[PDB]
Amino acid sequence: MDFPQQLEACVKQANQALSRFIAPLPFQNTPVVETMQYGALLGGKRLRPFLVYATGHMFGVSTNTLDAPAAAVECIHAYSLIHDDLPAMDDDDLRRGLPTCHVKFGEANAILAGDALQTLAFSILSDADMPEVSDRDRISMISELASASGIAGMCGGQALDLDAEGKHVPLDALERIHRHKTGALIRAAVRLGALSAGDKGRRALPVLDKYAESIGLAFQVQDDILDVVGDTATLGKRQGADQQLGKSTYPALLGLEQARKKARDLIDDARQSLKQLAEQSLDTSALEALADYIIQRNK
Ligand SMILES: O=P(O)(O)C(O)(Cc1cccnc1)P(=O)(O)O
Ligand SMILES: C=C(C)CCOP(=O)(O)OP(=O)(O)O
Ligand SMILES: [Mg+2]
Ligand SMILES: [Mg+2]
Ligand SMILES: [Mg+2]
Repeated sequence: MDFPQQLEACVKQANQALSRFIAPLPFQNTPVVETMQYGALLGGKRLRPFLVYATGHMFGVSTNTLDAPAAAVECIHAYSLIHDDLPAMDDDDLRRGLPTCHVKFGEANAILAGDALQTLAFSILSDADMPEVSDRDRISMISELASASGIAGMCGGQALDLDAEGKHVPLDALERIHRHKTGALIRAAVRLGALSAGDKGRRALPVLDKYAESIGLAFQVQDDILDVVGDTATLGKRQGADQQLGKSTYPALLGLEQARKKARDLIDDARQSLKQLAEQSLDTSALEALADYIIQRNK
């Protein structure tokens, strides 16, 4: 019922999960591991873990087993931001209210920490305790995180994003960028939550996919909107960063009003998909509240 309290509960759960998977690693208290801990744990809304937990919870899977996919997806997410902020990429000096990884620890440490966080995601999925999760479903989790994170998803989208700098690409190309760079990982969170539930989760996938696809695109449209109108102290990252690099964005192409409308229509579409699940007596309340927050949030 109370969404801010659920978000904070999720932040604590996910941070604990991440910390536990990071703690047995060697080279604690050296720069690369400290970079990983800074970039993964210090700040962030943990909405992808939120998606993993909320989805798995719908099928009655234990929060403790969901710690694994929640932490894995957040490792990929964390890695993606570390590399995204690099000078050769978006060259941003602030994130989550603090110096970016490459500023505080140097570029080499940032590259390697992001590299290692990606690897850790796959160590988590292959090694972590998930008692109710069949090997078949664990393999599917790994396969999904891989396809969603790599050239067919997030990385591919990062390449499209970089290519579209200064090119003011049309809506169809814009959507392709956003769905890959941001949509794909968000859909992986939902899929990993569902796969944790086995066959019952798999049966929901056609519908959860449509939900995930809509909130995932909406997530990036809101990110672009926030880049224009948000305050740096609230965002935790610099307002007007996109405009400075000439990024193809929703607000740059369509203006702020039409971008907002696109985000709102995507969320209404996400809500519609969830109605199909609520019909089968699955509790969609956390997923609908998350869907609304994705476009109501100011950070
Ligand atoms: O947090 P950022 O840098 O505004 C962003 O959302 C970061 C990001 C990195 C990787 C994939 N998706 C988004 P971006 O696309 O560079 O606008
Ligand atoms: C994929 C995108 C839009 C990058 C930022 O995601 P978030 O806005 O979830 O960033 P944090 O909460 O993790 O800082
Ligand atoms: Mg970027
Ligand atoms: Mg960026
Ligand atoms: Mg952005």
